[PDB]
Amino acid sequence: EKILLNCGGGASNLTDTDNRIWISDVKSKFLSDSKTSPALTQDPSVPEVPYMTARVFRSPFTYTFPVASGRKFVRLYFYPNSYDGLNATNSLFSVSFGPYTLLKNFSASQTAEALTYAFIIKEFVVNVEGGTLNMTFTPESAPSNAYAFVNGIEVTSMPDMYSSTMVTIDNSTALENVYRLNVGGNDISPSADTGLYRSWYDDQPYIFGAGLGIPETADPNMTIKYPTGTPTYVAPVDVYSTARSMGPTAQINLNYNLTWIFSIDSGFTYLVRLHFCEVSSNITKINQRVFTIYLNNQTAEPEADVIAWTSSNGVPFHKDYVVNPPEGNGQQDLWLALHPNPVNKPEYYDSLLNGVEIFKMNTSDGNLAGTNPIPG
Repeated sequence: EKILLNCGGGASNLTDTDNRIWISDVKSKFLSDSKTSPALTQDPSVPEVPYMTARVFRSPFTYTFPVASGRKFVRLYFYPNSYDGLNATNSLFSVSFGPYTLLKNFSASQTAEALTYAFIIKEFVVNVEGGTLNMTFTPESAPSNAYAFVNGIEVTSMPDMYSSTMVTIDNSTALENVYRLNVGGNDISPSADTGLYRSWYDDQPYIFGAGLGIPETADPNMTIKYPTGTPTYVAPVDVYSTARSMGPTAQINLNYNLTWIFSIDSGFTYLVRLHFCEVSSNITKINQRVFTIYLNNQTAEPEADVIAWTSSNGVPFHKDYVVNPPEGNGQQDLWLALHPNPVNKPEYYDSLLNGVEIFKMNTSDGNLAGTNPIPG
């Protein structure tokens, strides 16, 4: 159950580099006057679908989607560029879904340059109470000729997966997914996900130190055995089948932290889901691999031990933590770090992580919009 809307598309269907079919919005029943435009310049790193066309808004504009009630992935696709004669500099706008502000004075141009991406996918988890999802694009008034645009819109059905421990999430809290990592493994494209069209990304660009540890992969004879009550779609087999650990030398592992850093917007509470699965055949018992998990240099799990959590090799497991980052304005770094805990003299001195998902949670105002990041 999904809608892949290629805003400003041509008449005929186009498939992207992941074998997904996108439909044009040009005469669709989702429009509620805007202009259509190819992007002026091309980037070889940017797919053609849906990024080489946009719909351009010089005044407020609402898409309406007939949907079943329930929770939704809403994913918005932006390739900053010149559209309809207007340079990417002049694009500043807001996006509202009912009570929630998803974007506010959003600059795709400045956000892309800060993060060194050529294009932007914004992912939101929202609950639609009724039979329609309305999303309103509103150019800022502040620059006199400011405009809004969008390259594509995706709406996907989902179970209630990410709901309810600081270092309640429910029907009324919207999320923005800011990160999703397959730790120790490869990228997973949306169509290789478990039916939720989530992108998982290799974790290596986020490792802080020179301490990259080592990748580990499940043996081919090992099955990933989700327990009854943990849905198999919580994360793909390839997330749990791969992991990063610290290395084979105990003395080295005692002297560094396996560390990942994530740029986040200040002023929000963050949900961090950590995924685990003991992938080494050499590890089957309690007190063989025991480690401490630090979030933002604070103890979050004193003695994580995946066999004590899962009872057995090759069993997928996850745990959620909420982080309240320090008082701030702009962007700051969120620190995740693993370190062996030798106090109970485990057999090895090592740590383990298989995946991570990080979500911004909305403030009480219904806001999810942060500031635009500043380039280096």
